[PDB]
Amino acid sequence: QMDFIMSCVGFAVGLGNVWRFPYLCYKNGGGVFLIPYVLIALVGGIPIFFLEISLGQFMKAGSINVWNICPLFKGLGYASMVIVFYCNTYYIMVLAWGFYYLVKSFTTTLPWATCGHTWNTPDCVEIFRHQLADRRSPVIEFWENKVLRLSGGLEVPGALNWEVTLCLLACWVLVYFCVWKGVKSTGKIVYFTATFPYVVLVVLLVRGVLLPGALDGIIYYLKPDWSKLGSPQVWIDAGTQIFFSYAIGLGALTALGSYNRFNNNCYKDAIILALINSGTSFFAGFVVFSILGFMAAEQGVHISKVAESGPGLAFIAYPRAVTLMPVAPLWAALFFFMLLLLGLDSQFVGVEGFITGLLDLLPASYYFRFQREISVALCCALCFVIDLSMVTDGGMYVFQLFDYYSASGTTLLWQAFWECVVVAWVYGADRFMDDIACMIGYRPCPWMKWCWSFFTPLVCMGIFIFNVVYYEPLVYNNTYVYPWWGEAMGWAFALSSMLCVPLHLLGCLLRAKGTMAERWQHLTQPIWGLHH
Ligand SMILES: CN(CC(=O)O)C(=N)N
Ligand SMILES: [Cl-]
Ligand code: NA
Repeated sequence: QMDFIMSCVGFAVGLGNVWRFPYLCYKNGGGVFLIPYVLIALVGGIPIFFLEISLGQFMKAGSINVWNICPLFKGLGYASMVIVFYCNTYYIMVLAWGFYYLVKSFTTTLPWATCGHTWNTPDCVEIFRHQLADRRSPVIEFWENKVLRLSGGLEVPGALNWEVTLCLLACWVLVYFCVWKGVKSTGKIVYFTATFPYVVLVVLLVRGVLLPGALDGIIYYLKPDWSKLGSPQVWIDAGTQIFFSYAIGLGALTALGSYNRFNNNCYKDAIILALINSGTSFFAGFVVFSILGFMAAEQGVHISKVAESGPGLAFIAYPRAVTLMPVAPLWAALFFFMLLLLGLDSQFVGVEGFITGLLDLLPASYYFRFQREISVALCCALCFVIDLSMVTDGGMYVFQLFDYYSASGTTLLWQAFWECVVVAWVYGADRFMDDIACMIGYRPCPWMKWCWSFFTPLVCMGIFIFNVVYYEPLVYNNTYVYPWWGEAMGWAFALSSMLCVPLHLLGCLLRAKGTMAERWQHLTQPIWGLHH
């Protein structure tokens, strides 16, 4: 079906499946991460994915207009906008690093194959003997000393990195050119971009399985650690990983639903997209953890300490796989080209959605002469100004605050929980089921309304409560504990995303008159379109 490919290439299959899931699994521990993943996917992931798709189909509108079913909660739309903005702030940053790798890929010998270069510390060696626990692989040296120039901590920003600055600027001007032109990957390149990733990954997997110690890595990836289930860290990471990789709460899924026709088979669409996202994430995990197993066997250090536990694992594992290929530079170019294409597709969708939302928000009186190009130029420039913070020596640290807090973390649980509450307890789960039955003819499984009513909200609330009760300060690469101001800034992002719903609530309550009950009922009266 068109929806399948449109969503896959669009903003469903992307870095969140190839880059995010790997290091989330690595940080939480390989096997133990999978149980909350599948549990949330069956309980929170699939139901909310279906919710957003079919809500977009029903209302035939995206952005905030989709909440005309309950204008009193229209604030969720605003919240989504904020979230996607933060996403667009740091998502592109990954691309910059990837772009940098691509630029350094075109060489007879890859930069991260030998460590005899200038920036590499004397504590390195190309091949490892059976000092111990101190030697650093050339790939991590290239990732940190050169690509990142990682500083002591977030307290010290350091000197700006000009090469990554230029690469990020190139990514942003490319985003500007494509969004303004509206490339949309044509119609056949779409198909190519739908099938180009897996192919490359497949090759890696074959090489991945043909390595010493890849079995240890894969059993670490699969066999759960039953002790770790107690901590809420795994549950928050898995729930937010699904709500990120599925793009839950970012408003693009409602746009996908609106693009679809009213008479469409949305249930099978949602199930197959969930299966594709989960399977692509699982496949990327296969590749990454096979590579980690090979590195653990070759280093001699334990699997849990081989690579960086932060966002850089996808740039530690995947390039190493390329070094194992016969023609290394060609496969480096191919892999990083596919990664760049995936990121650009996702970022095009996100930036286009954000621009459409802003232009919808702004009244007709604020009609700029060049509103399209002016708006996209301002958004790109502002995002670049914010991104200058993540390019600095300590900038990687800020990226973590944009990863754990701005989009993922507590804010996504809050958004999804309020989604469930507004659609099920306010609008009416049974009435919504009747609407779905009218839309698609037949009726979905009762598991869906059970999930929306008192399963997904309860699970999200429980993870939230276990987080706040047993709060742990965020730690980067299990080495650097964040200070109170970094936590404060991350929570500033979190509250900026979360407060959109309660503040818009109080705003509507104040703008309304009379007794609280009657005005709350008036403001929550659904507003129907011409079709229904
Ligand atoms: C745009 N993306 C990337 C992804 O799908 O992982 C969102 N999660 N929204
Ligand atoms: Cl995923
Ligand atoms: Na995804």
